[PDB]
Amino acid sequence: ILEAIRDHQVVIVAGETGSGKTTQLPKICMELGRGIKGLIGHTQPRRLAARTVANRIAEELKTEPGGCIGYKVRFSDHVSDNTMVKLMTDGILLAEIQQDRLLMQYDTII
RNA sequence: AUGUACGUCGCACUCAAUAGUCAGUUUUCUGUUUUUUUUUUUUUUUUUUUUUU
Repeated sequence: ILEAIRDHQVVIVAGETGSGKTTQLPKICMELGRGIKGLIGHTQPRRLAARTVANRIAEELKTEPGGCIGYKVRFSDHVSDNTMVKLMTDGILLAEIQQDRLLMQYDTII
């Protein structure tokens, strides 16, 4: 899956219940070279689905939430300037449509 | 002046009684009194689900 993103502009990964693609796909992005020039967006259907996995990537990468791996849901802007991973639900990115139409804030959206 | 005239009669009530004509299969329901009032205005009733500068 690390090889598919460098060769294709849209990659689709289908996972099962115990797959873990929710927890390792942002880790693939920073390995490829993303995260620096733009933020790594990860769209989730629920905030508690988005919040729980946002603390998970920080704990797996031995950092704290709100720093490099931060989550932005309704007014819970735990985002610093040193961030690369930006967890957010489908409504948050839809709320950022009017602010940024071209989505110049990111480089990889999940 | 003289002489001159008299006798019998009838009526009523009535009036009865008569020609011929034989027969009609068996069985059945229908039937009685009594408490009487016929009618009493009604109520609020349940839940997949999930995301937004």
